[PDB]
Amino acid sequence: QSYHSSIFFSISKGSDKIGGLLEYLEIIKKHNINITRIESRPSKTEKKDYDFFLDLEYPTENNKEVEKVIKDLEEKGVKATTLQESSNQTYAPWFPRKISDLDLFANKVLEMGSDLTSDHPGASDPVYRERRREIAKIASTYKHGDEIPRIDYTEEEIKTWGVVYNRLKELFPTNACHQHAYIFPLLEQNCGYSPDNIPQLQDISNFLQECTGWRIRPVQGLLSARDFLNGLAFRVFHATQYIRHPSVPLYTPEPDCCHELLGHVPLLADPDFADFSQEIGLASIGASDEDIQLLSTCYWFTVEFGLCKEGDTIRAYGAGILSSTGEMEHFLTDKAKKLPFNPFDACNTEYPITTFQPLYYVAESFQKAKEQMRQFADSFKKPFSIRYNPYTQSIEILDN
Amino acid sequence: QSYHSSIFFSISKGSDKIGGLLEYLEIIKKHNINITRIESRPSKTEKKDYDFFLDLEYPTENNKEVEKVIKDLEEKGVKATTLQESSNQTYAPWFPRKISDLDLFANKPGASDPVYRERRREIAKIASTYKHGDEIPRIDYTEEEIKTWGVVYNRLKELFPTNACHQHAYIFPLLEQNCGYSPDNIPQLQDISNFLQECTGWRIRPVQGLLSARDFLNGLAFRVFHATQYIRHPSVPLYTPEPDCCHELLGHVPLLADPDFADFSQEIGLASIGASDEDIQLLSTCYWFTVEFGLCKEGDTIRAYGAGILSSTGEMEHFLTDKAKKLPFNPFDACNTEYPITTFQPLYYVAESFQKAKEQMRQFADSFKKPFSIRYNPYTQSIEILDNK
Ligand SMILES: O=S(=O)(O)CCN1CCN(CCS(=O)(=O)O)CC1
Ligand SMILES: O=S(=O)(O)CCN1CCN(CCS(=O)(=O)O)CC1
Ligand SMILES: [Fe+3]
Ligand SMILES: [Fe+3]
Repeated sequence: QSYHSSIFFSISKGSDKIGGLLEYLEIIKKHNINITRIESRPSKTEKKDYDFFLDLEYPTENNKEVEKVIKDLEEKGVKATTLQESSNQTYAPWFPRKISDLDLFANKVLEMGSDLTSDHPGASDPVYRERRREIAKIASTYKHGDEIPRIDYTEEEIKTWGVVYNRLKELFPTNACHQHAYIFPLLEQNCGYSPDNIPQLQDISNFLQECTGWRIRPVQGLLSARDFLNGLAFRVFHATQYIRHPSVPLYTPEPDCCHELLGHVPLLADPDFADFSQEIGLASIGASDEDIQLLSTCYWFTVEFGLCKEGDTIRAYGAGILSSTGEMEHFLTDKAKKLPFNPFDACNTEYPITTFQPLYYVAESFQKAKEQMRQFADSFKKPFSIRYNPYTQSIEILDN
Repeated sequence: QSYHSSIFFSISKGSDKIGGLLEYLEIIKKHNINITRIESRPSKTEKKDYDFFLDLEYPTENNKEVEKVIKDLEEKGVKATTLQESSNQTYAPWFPRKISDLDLFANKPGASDPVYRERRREIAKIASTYKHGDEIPRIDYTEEEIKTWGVVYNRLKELFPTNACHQHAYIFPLLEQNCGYSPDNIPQLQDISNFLQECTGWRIRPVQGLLSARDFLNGLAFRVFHATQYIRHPSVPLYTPEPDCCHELLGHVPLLADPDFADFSQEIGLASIGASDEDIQLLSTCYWFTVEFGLCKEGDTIRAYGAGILSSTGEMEHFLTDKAKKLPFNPFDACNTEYPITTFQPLYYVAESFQKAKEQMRQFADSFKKPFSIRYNPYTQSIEILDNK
């Protein structure tokens, strides 16, 4: 594995330091074995300035080489700011800058890829293990700009999907929030949602891009929370392509395609939910490890297991609920507590990952949850503020 | 050659007619080979409504079969609005709705040199393979072509600092540093597109066939610039009317990296989306007196931002002369001003600022008759159609 650092600085058009700076950069472009990219762009905050971006990768954490680069660079008369992937707090946390920089995550999957747990129903199924390998390879080799490869799903795989699909769809009209009921016929009409067929990520991605500008990247398995959440800042949802083992169709701890496509996807075609999800993403950009953990908890209690109130009734929008017959049939009962959602209240709350939730949070609306997440993000100590530019598909850094 | 039609209609959630509607749509999809696409989306106005889009393609103009489809469709209980590519005015003008639809445009002094004419065909062939989503194919330029680029480059670079608007001087070193701009090498469109995308969201497509004014201007609405890759004949010194790659890359491209200019250019494109033929002509002429031959005001000086000035030494010399008339840019004045294409311009229009020109264009285009309100959504990168007319 590798650790990324980024160095950035600005210089005004017409500075007599530009000539020497460019010479210095050409040198390290050729001779520095950790430099991966050097780019310059118009400043987004000062019309007469240029921004420079230096990206590096190092084999070890806290690699003292970057200090050498900073020193050399500042001898050319510019003031560098450095971001780094690290457990240390020497520099503020690194983040991907460009939507295409999500390619860096491609081979960073923690678990639930082609390495299964011994109690996994398919752990000793040689055909299933080979399949998981095959499908994982696709995510590992996927690049921004590519079409997502279509999977030729087998008859057994399609059968498992159908069992899940048919069980869940009976419960949606009575248990899901109305945005789900609004969006679902469009998925049938445009993305091939049906019991007889597993929808392809590329079709879903195209549909979401045109609705809310969200898009899908295939992923091997679980990413780290920072990486997954950072992807959300770009309105990019990482989704798996494999399906759960046929022997246990009504439950799995893994985010298989049933969970992604039936739980996560529909709400992303709703503009307010889409903005809310991106807000969570933006909050994570360059956030401390502590705050990432708070954001994961907020995500759990909203995107994964959130409830909405409609009149006197409670409905589910959380993906973990919408994709589980158990959970759908649990939340409506008085067997679980409900509280109004508030990131300052919810972020500290504990939760089980191997049972139904004993506590759910109810959001008033996705617009209010968005505004609430922005208050939360602002309460973080961040070295700078950030801003998404949909035209350039890029994070812009702002002072203070 | 193909004539595209589009049929739009809306239907409410929980309508009684949806079932039969969907059935009808699935049958014609299967059995009508002229139906290329049928799609439905959330409405941009009524939160409870669905928008439907039917795309059709026929070999001839004003195909009577469209009417038949409108009829059967409207029998299922919806009110259809039809747009069409046609020289007639039975239907309002068709337009591309997403960036990939620009694929539909694709098929559509010493030039009497057989080698050079064979070369032009070859470059067109290499370009002809491009479709949205691809990398723009690179051109392996010949030794002579690169030599010609070098002469034009070095000459024009001598004049820019004293004659070009400040945005051009600002961006050019970035083109040098990130896109390989130099006199020794011709930059490839794919590198330029990537850089533009990362500055202002603008993209390049290679020119395949030559584009109608409607098609080219419609491209601008998606912040897509069509650019040619061929290089001028050597017998062309500076033809001082030569829309080759030198003109695209040294003239048009640098300004597209300026955020305000990039918005102004797209504004012209938006105005063109679904505009009548006579309104398209107004916009082409506005485009000529701005994007191609416009001047800017810099303090007490006049400078050039027009690509046709920036890529012509003769034009750059000519605009500052007193015999060249200058006027403040006003689209109502500029839009029906006649102009020469094979001589220097006797008249130039001067823009105060690109944000002002953008606002002027939007005001200019506000009364254009259209069946729909048109707008651009930066998150979806698509045209939103509002049925509020
Ligand atoms: O419906 S679509 O998904 O196509 C675009 C929805 N759009 C997203 C961006 N926000 C403002 C961003 S912010 O200023 O609140 O950060 C307005 C609503
Ligand atoms: O592409 S860039 O990131 O460089 C700037 C994109 N540009 C910014 C300014 N807004 C003005 C909307 S309005 O002022 O007309 O309402 C249009 C989009
Ligand atoms: Fe999930
Ligand atoms: Fe031109």
